[PDB]
Amino acid sequence: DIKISVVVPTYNTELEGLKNLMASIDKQTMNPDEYELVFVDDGSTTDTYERLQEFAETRPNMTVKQIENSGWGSRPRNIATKMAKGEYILYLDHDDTVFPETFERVYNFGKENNLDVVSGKEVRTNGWSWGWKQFSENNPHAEEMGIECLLPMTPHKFYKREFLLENDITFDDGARVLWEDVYFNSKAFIHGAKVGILADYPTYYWIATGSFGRDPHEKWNQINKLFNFFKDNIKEQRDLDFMLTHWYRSRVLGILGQWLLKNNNERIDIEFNYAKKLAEELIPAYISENLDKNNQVKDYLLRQGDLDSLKKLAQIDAGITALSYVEDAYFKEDKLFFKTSTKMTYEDKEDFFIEKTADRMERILPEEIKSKLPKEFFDYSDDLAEFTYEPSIKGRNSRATWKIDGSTSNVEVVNKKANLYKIEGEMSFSVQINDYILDAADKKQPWDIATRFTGLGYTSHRALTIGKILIKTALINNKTMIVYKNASGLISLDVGSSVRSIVEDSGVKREQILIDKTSGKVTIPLNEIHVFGESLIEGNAELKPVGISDADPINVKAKLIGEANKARVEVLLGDEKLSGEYHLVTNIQGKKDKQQIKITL
Amino acid sequence: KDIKISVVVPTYNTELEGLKNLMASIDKQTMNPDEYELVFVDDGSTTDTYERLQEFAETRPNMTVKQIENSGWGSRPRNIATKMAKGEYILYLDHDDTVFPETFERVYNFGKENNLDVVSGKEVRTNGWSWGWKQFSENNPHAEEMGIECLLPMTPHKFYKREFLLENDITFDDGARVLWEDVYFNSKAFIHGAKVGILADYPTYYWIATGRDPHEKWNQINKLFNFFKDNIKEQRDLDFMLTHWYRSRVLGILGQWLLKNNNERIDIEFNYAKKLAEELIPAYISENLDKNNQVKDYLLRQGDLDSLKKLAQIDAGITALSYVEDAYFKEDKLFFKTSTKMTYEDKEDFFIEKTADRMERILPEEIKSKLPKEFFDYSDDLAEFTYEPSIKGRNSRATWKIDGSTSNVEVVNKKANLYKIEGEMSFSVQINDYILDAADKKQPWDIATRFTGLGYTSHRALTIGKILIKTALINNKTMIVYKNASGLISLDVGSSVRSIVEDSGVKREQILIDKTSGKVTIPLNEIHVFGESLIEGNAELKPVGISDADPINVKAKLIGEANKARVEVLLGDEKLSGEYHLVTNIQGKKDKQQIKITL
Ligand SMILES: Cc1cn([C@H]2C[C@H](O)[C@@H](COP(=O)(O)OP(=O)(O)O[C@H]3O[C@@H](C)[C@H](O)[C@@H](O)[C@H]3O)O2)c(=O)[nH]c1=O
Ligand SMILES: Cc1cn([C@H]2C[C@H](O)[C@@H](COP(=O)(O)OP(=O)(O)O[C@H]3O[C@@H](C)[C@H](O)[C@@H](O)[C@H]3O)O2)c(=O)[nH]c1=O
Ligand SMILES: [Cl-]
Ligand SMILES: [Mg+2]
Ligand SMILES: [Mg+2]
Ligand SMILES: [Mg+2]
Repeated sequence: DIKISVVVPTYNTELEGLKNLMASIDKQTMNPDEYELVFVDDGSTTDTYERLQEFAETRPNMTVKQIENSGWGSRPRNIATKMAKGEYILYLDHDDTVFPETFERVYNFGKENNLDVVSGKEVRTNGWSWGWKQFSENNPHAEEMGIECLLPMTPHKFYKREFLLENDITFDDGARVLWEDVYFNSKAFIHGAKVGILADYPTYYWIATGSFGRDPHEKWNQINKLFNFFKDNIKEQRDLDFMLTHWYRSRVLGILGQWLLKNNNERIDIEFNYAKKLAEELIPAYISENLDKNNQVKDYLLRQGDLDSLKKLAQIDAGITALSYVEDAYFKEDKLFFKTSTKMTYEDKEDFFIEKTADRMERILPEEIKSKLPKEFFDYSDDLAEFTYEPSIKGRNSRATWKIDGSTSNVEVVNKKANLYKIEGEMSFSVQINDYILDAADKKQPWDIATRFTGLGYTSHRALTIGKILIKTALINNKTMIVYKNASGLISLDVGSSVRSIVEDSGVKREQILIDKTSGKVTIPLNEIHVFGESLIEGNAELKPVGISDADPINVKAKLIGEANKARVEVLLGDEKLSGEYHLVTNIQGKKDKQQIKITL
Repeated sequence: KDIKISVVVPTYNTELEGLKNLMASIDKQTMNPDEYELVFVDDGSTTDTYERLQEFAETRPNMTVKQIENSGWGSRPRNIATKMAKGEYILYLDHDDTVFPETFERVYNFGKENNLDVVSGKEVRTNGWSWGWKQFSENNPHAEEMGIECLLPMTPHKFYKREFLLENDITFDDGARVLWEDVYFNSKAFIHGAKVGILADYPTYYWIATGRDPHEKWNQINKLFNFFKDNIKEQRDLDFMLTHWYRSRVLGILGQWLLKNNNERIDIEFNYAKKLAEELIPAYISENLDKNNQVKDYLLRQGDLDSLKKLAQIDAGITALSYVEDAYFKEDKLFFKTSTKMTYEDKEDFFIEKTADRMERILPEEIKSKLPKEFFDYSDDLAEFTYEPSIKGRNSRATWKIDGSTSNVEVVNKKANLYKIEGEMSFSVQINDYILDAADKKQPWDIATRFTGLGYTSHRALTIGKILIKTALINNKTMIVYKNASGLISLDVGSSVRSIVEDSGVKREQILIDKTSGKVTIPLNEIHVFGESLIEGNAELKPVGISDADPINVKAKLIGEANKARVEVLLGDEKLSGEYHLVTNIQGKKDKQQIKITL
């Protein structure tokens, strides 16, 4: 009885990525006799198929099959699905990895709620978020929210196999199309799939590694295809209007902003006319009535054919952002506290302004463009209460991103001079690092802090920064922690000495080093460090006689102790016979200090 | 004819291309060549520098070339060239520098009219936003009345009355370990009563930037301070040199220098600095200093290196970057409104803190208790802020203060008892103020701002975040203020970088083609037109459709009148029919408007 079948379409697969894929399957906590691997090679011209069979030699649950080159992964995915026999199917691409507890957590969640689709938290290499809104909390009855529950609509979810077969849900083979996973997930929801969102554990790592669509005529052929599919197949009004709104905003209106400043005039004219024709033919007017002000402006000028005004608006909007600065950062008890501030600016320089005229707060525009727009489309008066300001964290090893919960933030619209108003935010939050340590590997990792600011239609998710020097250490319940300004001026948090030495960053009270030569113990107290709870981290140290340049290191035991709000390194000389002056270098958790410690024995 | 100027150049393995540029800068001098002489002394070059100098000497009757045995530096060849010179004034020109075209005439006339022993002419350096910001601000033919400060910066690149140097036996030190020999040279000129003039309105000398032992360094520093104390007689002059050099070279290692050096060199130089302060620097000197330097003086004498290192980490990154709040052309000038604020690395605000009626430097308690209360109390310094604009010619490297600005600096309660420092400024650029040589008419100009307060000095390029491109045609000057690729404010005049047609845009539907005269008129879209302007150019035509177009060059013309600008293109002997590509080329800059016209 197989719980999970992993479908992997391969073609000229990079072997190192394939090794990492197979490794992440083997590390699954689930019993290997409870899942199967179904590999279908899509006519790889390299030696991937022979390597795939080689992997299957020592794995009885792995099936490999060769097919004539299909061109994409839709054909091999369908073939593997028909020959799969597991209760749930994960479509895993040949260059991605799975987290070690995914199979168990996803299946238990799925079986307990009789789900047809488990949308588990997906992780990407780049960016400060992925599925920020959808992966916010676990939802076993996610389909009640509508078709939005399946976003982001990647195929890297777990689908009940019997549900796919029963409604004949397959990938578009013999049809090269764009966003085939949008089609796939839409058909699943159209057929009434019971959807569950598993948000408290990263399940899939979609890795960035580095042709179809590039061409503007092919791209807008696929876009007309996607929108017609929405209009022809989605029968729920709420679901149809969400998909129309979401894809009109992101892919159609999405070229009428900064995209205009990064393309040549030939491509702009070609894609602008496609967008105007698609808006008129497929997008009802009520769709834009529920868009933000700046998108309503873009939709109005698009349907007027006013590309020149859109190009001008893009120059005006170029650079609007919200960067956060650290106002204060310190450890308290078992947590790290932050106070941050931000304000809307151009490129983190001069303030971004809105302007008050009579009883309206208006976007600042030249008179030439305001006279072409409906009065309400540049009146922000009703949107001044919709700002959000939140902190987030990202593990530099795992690439997993999380919102930091419990934050307190406020955003004010402030009159700076005359009738000009700026937008200022202040926030305070704390990090409890255990909230984000889910696999053992997470305990030794650098973490990078960011902030997410939204308002007036703009989204700015950027790394937290600070100007002044910042290095602060903590020893909290056996966790070495170092918050610091990194080389890019951004805020990082080393936990477990993955990048920095806590002894080096804390300093040493060299005049307070104690040598008990009868007990053979050298006590090295740490200078500046926040100590909470009891800690004992075992490590080692190295002694070298001063002067003897090429002397062998004398390896000895050492342990970083946190006790009664103070920290120290105890070095144990053991059975070594020592006389004279020695260089002492501590090695806690793989990081050596640079404190130039010398002791006389 | 009397020799007005002797140019003293000590050469040693001179870089050939710079030697050519040096020769050219002297040949281009507006002074008649029979009124100056070139006195070159080669310090035993291992390259063929002496051979090249003689190839110059063949075609130059006023050029003297001599080779001595290597002395290790330019001091001895300078002194030898000085005692064999015949001119009234001597300039010490290094073998890798150049002189501006009108320097000899302006300097000599200024020195001869005012009977000056030393003419300190405005010097220009490759890097930085100022040089001699204070001293080179105004012309002063009686500058020695202000004291020995009138000769700062004390480079040797001034003009000295030859007989004055010879009468007082003023020479450069040529010893085994020579450092700051120009400081001694200039100081000696002042001690012997030199009449000094500052020529500030014309760049005279380009000091070009081209491609360590702590024990020796502090030996030289002790030598320099002892020279000050033993030879300077006027107390005002002695106090100035002691203050200036104590601040810059002794206390000057007690800030950010501590973060750029290893602990061994720090301990050597700190102990040297502490001995020098104790032995040579009287206590009243530091009473003349700003609060932060009084902290440094106090902790130095206390031997408290650890507090100084911690203060350096607290101070690191303090700056004041200016943002453009408004920029526009009005009449014949370009106007700016800017804002600034003291920050750490243009991020979070720099703060001071109010306790009782004191405005205190924010410091850890451990340091505050080790310091006299007055030294971290900014209360009496909160109106000592300066905030002014400057400009730099990117080709000449010359920097100037922009005059006429209005500014205001405020100490603002941000929250609680924390106060930030905010400035605002209005100024305008009259580009005529800075065009002195013909080359200056076609040049990119870079704008900067100078902020000082609480001990800090921040002179940084003006910046803007939003896209800024504005063009103007003002009395035959094409002017484009723009956010350059580094995000800083630049002013291109004469089309040295950008095309004013491309940045102004063209009203494609107002193009007027006239077959009778063959005059294609292309009006410009957005541009500030003031006065009348007429600039010659040319255009290129290509049949739209033909692969290798084999272009047709025709004469074009950019014109401005009645607050309007247009480009008139003349095809003359026309041989054209159908759609034809047209791109203009004004002042070597061609637009990218993709103009198509069908004739
Ligand atoms: C080119 C090609 C790929 N494939 C397989 C390899 C992978 O497992 C899978 C996807 O290719 P990758 O390089 O991993 O893609 P990718 O890393 O860019 O990932 C994404 O690409 C988007 C375009 C898809 O819509 C998404 O579903 C997702 O797969 O297709 C074949 O089977 N045959 C082929 O001929
Ligand atoms: C090395 C050497 C140089 N010289 C000459 C070459 C130059 O004309 C002159 C100055 O050297 P430059 O390479 O131009 O250095 P430089 O470009 O660093 O110039 C400066 O150097 C500082 C140390 C001085 O204090 C300054 O007054 C200034 O001269 O010395 C000799 O005559 N003999 C030598 O052995
Ligand atoms: Cl530039
Ligand atoms: Mg992939
Ligand atoms: Mg030089
Ligand atoms: Mg800033």
